[PDB]
Amino acid sequence: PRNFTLFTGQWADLPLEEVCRLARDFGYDGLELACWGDHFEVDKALADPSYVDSRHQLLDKYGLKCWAISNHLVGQAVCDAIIDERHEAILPARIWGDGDAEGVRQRAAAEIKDTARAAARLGVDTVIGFTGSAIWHLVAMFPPAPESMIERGYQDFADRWNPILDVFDAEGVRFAHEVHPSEIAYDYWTTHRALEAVGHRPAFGLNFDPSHFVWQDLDPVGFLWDFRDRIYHVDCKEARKRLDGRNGRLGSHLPWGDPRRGWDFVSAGHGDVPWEDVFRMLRSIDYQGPVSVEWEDAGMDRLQGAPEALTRLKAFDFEPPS
Amino acid sequence: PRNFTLFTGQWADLPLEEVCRLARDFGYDGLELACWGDHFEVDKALADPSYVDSRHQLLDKYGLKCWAISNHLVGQAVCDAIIDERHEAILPARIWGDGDAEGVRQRAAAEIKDTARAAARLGVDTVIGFTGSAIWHLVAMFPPAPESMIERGYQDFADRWNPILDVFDAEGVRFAHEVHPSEIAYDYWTTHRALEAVGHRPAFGLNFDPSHFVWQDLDPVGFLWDFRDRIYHVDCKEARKRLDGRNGRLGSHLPWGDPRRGWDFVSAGHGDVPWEDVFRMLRSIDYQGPVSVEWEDAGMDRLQGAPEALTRLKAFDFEPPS
Amino acid sequence: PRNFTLFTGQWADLPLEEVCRLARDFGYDGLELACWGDHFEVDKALADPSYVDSRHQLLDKYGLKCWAISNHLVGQAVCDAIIDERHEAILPARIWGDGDAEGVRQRAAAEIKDTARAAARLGVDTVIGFTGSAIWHLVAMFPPAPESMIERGYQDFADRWNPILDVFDAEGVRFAHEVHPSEIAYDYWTTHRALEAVGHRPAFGLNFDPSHFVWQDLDPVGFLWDFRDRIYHVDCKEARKRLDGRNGRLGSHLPWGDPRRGWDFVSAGHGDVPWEDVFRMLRSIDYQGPVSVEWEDAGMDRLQGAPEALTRLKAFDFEPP
Amino acid sequence: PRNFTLFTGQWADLPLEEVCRLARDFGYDGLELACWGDHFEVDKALADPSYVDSRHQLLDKYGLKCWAISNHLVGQAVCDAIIDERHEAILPARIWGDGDAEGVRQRAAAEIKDTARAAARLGVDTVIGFTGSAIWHLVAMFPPAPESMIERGYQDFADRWNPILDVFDAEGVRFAHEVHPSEIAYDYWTTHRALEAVGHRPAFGLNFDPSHFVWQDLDPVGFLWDFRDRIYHVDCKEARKRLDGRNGRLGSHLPWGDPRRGWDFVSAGHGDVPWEDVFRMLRSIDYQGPVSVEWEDAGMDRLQGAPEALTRLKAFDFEPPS
Amino acid sequence: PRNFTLFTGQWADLPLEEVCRLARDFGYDGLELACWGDHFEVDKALADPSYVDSRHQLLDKYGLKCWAISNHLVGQAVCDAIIDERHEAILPARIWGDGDAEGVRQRAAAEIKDTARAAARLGVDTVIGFTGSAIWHLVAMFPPAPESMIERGYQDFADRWNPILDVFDAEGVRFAHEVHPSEIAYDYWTTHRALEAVGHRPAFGLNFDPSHFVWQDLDPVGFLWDFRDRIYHVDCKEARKRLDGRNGRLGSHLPWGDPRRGWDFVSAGHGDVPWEDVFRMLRSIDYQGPVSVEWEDAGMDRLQGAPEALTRLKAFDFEPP
Amino acid sequence: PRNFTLFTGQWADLPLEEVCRLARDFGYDGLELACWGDHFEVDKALADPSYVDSRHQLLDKYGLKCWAISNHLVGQAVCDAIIDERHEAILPARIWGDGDAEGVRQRAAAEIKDTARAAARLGVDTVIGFTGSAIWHLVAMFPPAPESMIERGYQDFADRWNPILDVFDAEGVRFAHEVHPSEIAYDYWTTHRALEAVGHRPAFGLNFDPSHFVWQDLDPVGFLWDFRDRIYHVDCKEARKRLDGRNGRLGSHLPWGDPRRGWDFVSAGHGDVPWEDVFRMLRSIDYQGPVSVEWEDAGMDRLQGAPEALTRLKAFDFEPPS
Repeated sequence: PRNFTLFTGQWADLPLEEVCRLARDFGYDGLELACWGDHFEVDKALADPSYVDSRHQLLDKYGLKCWAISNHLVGQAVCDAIIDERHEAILPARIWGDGDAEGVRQRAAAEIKDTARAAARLGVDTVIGFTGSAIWHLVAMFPPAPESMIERGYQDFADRWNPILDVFDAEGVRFAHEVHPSEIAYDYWTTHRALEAVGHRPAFGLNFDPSHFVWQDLDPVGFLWDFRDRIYHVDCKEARKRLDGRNGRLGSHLPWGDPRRGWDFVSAGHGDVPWEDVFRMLRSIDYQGPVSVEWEDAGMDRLQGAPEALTRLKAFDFEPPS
Repeated sequence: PRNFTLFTGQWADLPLEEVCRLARDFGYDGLELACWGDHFEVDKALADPSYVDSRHQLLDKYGLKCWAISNHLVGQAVCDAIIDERHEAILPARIWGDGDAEGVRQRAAAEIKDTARAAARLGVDTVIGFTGSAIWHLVAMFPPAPESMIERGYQDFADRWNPILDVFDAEGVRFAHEVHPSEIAYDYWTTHRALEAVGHRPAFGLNFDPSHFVWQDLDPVGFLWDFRDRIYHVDCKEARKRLDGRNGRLGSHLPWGDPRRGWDFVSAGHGDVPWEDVFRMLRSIDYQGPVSVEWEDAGMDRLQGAPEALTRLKAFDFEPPS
Repeated sequence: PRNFTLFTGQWADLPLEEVCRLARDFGYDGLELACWGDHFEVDKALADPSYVDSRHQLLDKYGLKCWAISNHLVGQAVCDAIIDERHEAILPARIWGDGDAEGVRQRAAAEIKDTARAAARLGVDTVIGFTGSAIWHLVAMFPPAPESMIERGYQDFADRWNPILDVFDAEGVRFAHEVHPSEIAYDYWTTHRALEAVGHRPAFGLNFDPSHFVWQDLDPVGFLWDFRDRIYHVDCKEARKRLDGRNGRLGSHLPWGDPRRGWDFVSAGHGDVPWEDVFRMLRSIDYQGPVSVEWEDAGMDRLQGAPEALTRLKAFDFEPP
Repeated sequence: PRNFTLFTGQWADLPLEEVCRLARDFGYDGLELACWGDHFEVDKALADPSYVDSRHQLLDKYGLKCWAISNHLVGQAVCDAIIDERHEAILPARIWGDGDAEGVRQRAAAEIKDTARAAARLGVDTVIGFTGSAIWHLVAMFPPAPESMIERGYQDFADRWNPILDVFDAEGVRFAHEVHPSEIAYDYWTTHRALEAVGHRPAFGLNFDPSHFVWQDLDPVGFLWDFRDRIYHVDCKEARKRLDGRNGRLGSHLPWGDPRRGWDFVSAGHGDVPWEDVFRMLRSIDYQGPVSVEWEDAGMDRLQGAPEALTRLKAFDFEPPS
Repeated sequence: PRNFTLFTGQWADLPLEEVCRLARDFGYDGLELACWGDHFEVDKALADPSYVDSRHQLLDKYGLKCWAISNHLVGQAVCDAIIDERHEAILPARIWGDGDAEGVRQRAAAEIKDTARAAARLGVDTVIGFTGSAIWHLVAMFPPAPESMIERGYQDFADRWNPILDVFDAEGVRFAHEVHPSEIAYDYWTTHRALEAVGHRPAFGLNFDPSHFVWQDLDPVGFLWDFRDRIYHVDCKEARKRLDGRNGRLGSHLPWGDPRRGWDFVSAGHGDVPWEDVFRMLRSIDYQGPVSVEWEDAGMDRLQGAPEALTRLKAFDFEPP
Repeated sequence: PRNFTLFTGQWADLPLEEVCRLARDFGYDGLELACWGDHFEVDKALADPSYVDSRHQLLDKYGLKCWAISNHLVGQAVCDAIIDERHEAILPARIWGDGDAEGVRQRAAAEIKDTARAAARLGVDTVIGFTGSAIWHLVAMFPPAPESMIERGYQDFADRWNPILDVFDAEGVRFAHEVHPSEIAYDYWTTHRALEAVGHRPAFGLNFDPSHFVWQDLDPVGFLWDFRDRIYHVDCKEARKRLDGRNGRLGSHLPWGDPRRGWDFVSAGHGDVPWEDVFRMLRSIDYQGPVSVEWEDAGMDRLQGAPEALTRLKAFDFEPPS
């Protein structure tokens, strides 16, 4: 009886129609559409008056709903200080353009304004994404950066995103920033500071994803409570620690699935997230949106895990007392 | 009856002579000389054939020995991919030069070479320092970097450091890299990979500092065991966690002393480092160098903390059995 | 398998026939009959010669048995020092009477005596209940109470219960006291002390419910072992802690289901009770009674939770070798 | 260093002068005066114009200061719903009167107003105390009380204490409620609710005593941060858990020092209170008052424990830095 | 999926045909055959040229395969310093003989050489077993044993086993020693020392059973990584601690199922083995053998537990990406 | 609880007089005399009527007392089923005889009887010892041993020790069996069972030593409580765990001091024994005997560790309340 959604980003190698068939076979109520692959093309949603109708027709055909779209990939390029080949690999060529860092940040900003406009054409009220950060690479604090440098990072985020959020407001759409490493908000305390930076304006809320709370030792339940009025979307993504004295909290620059990582992504129920408290708290905060599933586990096949993760997560979804 | 030594880096605002006076009053047996302030000037050591004697005479005046010198500040600039104002603030103007990233890296490598030469002049066999890292900023792994980018980070370390280490070998001096965040080896597993990158050559060993093993959940005692042949120096630096669910393992880009940080440096005995096991393991490993103390605690005055830390650490220094 | 029963107290808003019908559909083998609502009326059981048979006939129609009845509500008012509107709300008007504290305590005692009589008529050998406590409200120990005041509390328990227990003995019925906050025995050590107050007499045994062991940090398995000869009934009631630094062990006088509580009642399998060890220990102590379920979870619907709790609990119920 | 005072409550069997001799011997800087024994007699303070200077003269003689007086015993009787022999034993006979509950509560309120007036005469700006509670005995919630009964106990607190606190305001004194079992505020959440019942008026603040935080599992550091603006006084009282599966968190109505209790009061440093974190946070919040020591340990002699407790507590009292 | 196998040892009171029927009903893919009961008789396998084919026919009849046989009972007698009625109870009379310690030890060695030969005839590449130990009884270290006495025990292992393992090499069969108490290798460190004793020769590998890693506080996952090139077989046996301050890690010489043991054997999923990490690690080390189940739980019936244990374990068996 | 003694067993390489001088310089009040070395010779104490006065004179000379003598080495050979080179190393040649197992057991019994007689001559009322065990070697339970074999081991203990204990009773002396691996009572539950075996007769009590409780995860405090009527003596010996996933609870047959052991003996205050609770409980159960120190730490020199261990342990010795 909550609505459950599959995040489409891990499936962007597949045509949308195949993802629709799969998600239906898996039992999902809907899709959280990634703004990449052929899933939701923001440029086409704006150029072609038919395009948004093709999206509904396709989803409707499989009995699927959509309450949100996601543009992590472009949002990352808005504030990142170091714009390089990793960005080139995740951006459309039209956003990359000549590869000039400031050029890319401006083009990414323009594209996020277009994402809100496309969301509203689609008729959804929430865009999930990332912001990037001018300051993330300073996280270790050696060599020391002055406080004015850290503050300028938050001011930079405000200066680039305030104009983006103006368009969000004009379109009647919300941004759900996913608190996550690499971002201006990645912590409980950085989320405070990032919210302060944009005057707590209602356009800028949060995509809650509990996975990165695990290795940082953040209480996801207390985060849900303290930021209750800014919980705009939920993605269930599971993480498992294996800290044996050798493996470390940072993962050692090692690929997903390498067992020498102190932590890794695993299918729901196979990890450490306290789903019991998380679900009870979404009710306590009267979170009314979809519950999305971002499926990732390097030791599993997605065809087996994605439906199993839905089953495991639903054991925590209860009818309220009547 | 192990020799205890005070690391001079947190004291570089002071003339060496004043540091010698305090270290003597505090009970230390010697100084670990920072290659900054007026403590150990690597250029003067090489240009002025009288300079090395001035160091011995000053040290001897206060009953102090020296078995090691340290150049974390220049070492950092050898491999760092992002060279900026933070490096400008820690470098002599003659190393910074024009500020060009690669130029600074080249001048920094040259200076570390001169550091080995200066060490040989002083008669000490170990240089403590940092390496920097071309890939540290990629730690979070979003946006993704291909495995090849990571591999080139370790190869970059090898290509910059092999020639510096060749000079160490020629001078009869060892490098003690301090495993620490923002370095090519910051971890148990990245230590293994960095040693491999230089073929386990004996010139490249390790400065053991347990402070950053705390937030990363690394066992300092197993590290000591597995890398026992490359433990070239020891710096006792203490760290305390305070992980209440809001504070996080990353520290939130928050200044030392801020109580919202998930962990902080504190004076020895006031944190979480397992000194009992560490000291027992140094004996098991037959570590026969000095035990140095790097004093740091933003909640305390150094003039009170430095002598107390020495007393707290000596409670773990026991006579071996006959 | 073991026989599993549903406690009827949380369903006293419903006519017994609807509870029978639900318990059958949920897969329960029987009912633990609350002595309130229309479930089990002690006075009718003794006055109307046909009443007990009406209970049998209803339960039998639904494929259900009964091994135990419960009178927590009346038992509470036997020893409580502070008799007030809370007791009024849980008592029938005949027991409340004029509302005079001593008179209530005495009428409540008479009614527990009658509960044992009613149980014997029904053919069950256990009555679950509460005792109340003259000293519960002294639990915090500021302002200090002298030790003589504490001792008088246990002696008050013995003085009021010994005559009730004489009647249980006459009727050949056991009393299964629910070790629970607000009772003379709420703890491992207060259980020892209460048992001694009554000379370890076999009439006064224990209803084991692990839920309140959770927040008090009591080992339910050791309690099972050390009190093995006096474990007379079991109610599986689950509780979950959420102790985040702000939420506290006492629950801050907050209603059930408030997330600011340090612990709360949740449905079986969703909390902290060590069911694996509890169930293995029930076999080791040769507990041969029913396994009852008292269903509570302010975050859930009883229609969904009651049958799920049954299923979750049956995963810990093993065939003997 | 900070100033440390001895709380006089556990010494009220002794004449004040004797306590001054002992506190001076133990190394304390001052006394938190209990409003009982012959330590601080509130009625004499107001009746006898020379009484208050007799207090200063006596304290001055021993080089002791006073920053606070304490009336736990009387304050308890203001809101308590059950008034009985426990109150008779802690109250002056002039307040107990005939022992009729409402008369006791009325008399106790009038005496707490007098305590504020006597504070102002003595020249101290803080009174520590208790409030008692109309609803504490409801803590277990069987047999159930309606939610309106709970709300009424908080309103009873406000109605009885608002007129007391008006006198505090008029006299220029503040009240430091000790969060503690048996009081309207005994928990983190009940403190919030109690502060809100009196509209967060600055007359009503808090005496911080970490000992009852231990068995309740309350984070005392987070408490200090969240109520930083209402920490009016600090009392260090230590507590040790021994929760072996048999002993329980409630203490089983067992006397202090009985080993079957799940927790007990012990001398500072023999228990579980995180003093390292507590003292650091006191600086972080800029608590500038005295650090008082309430000495209690049924397994020890006070003559030994009191000076030792001071010594262990001073180990956490750091000079700044400068 | 992986192939799952039932170890036949706890089932040796039953004829092999009954065991096959049950394992098929339970859902197993195969049998790990115990070299006792009528399950796999090494002497008959060798003397009777058609015995092996009766093993195959019987297994094929129930759709079962066999990748491994086990001879823990005879293996134990090879190195054991104290040979007594515990050994007489687990040996064929022909191996026990006169009961002279050295006599049994030599006869046991000869019989393990024959087990390797019987395995080769059957067509399996792995024998699971035990070694015994000349120094096990010295584990507590009071009264003190000289370090030379301890080296001698490992040398005794190498001297008795090297010749056995030459037969394994001749026959194209591996020995999977089960790291387990009372064995020369029972720990992480003792395994290192025993592999060194035989110069890490590839004939001597390991049977991985995580059960005894639990009470000894050994990381089964790190053991798998560090000994990855020598994990020759896997037996899923589950273990549960209950260390309440009275119960101790040694089990107090108390029988299986006694609630006063610090740890006990329990059915898969009921105890403490980190199956999630174990299974992921089996894939990371490219373990390609069967996953066997040794079923043991004194609190439970095997007819209920063996199929359930299979179901619980398979929830950790996931397809590769 | 406050006379402290030094156990002399680890000092038996030295003349008694030299142990006395050291124990006195260390600050010990007395000695727990081992029945080996030249410290206390059981046969001479019975044969020579001046021998016992020589002991008193030597201890008086150094201001030392004695309340107890120990014969671990001989006691272990009464019940041990496997009598070999290990017993030969710890036994006097007159007890070892020809080494035939049953004769050794029989002679060790006769010698323990004489140890009671000699305790009485010295004027002490307690002998500390071991019993050995016919069943210790069966602890791992593979190959299986029938339950009747286990029962026989406890009957064997009763059969051999009952007659020993009758001699203790005749002399007015008690036996304090040290619960310890390799004994018939090594556990909480095997202690119950051994006590039952001898009908809870008062001659057979217990020497409490917490060190072996650590690795077995036994609560030393609950033990003291449940066996309170049989705590005849206390030896404070400390132990420390290091269980990193590779080291095991059993210690891998590795010598003391090897870092690959899962636990080891360390000097008091350097391990895991809960001294705070241990000392409080000795006082709760009214233990009035001495507190002996058995000093052992392969990582330390006994000349520094023995006085230090006493200083640490004394920090838990509190004056009772007045």
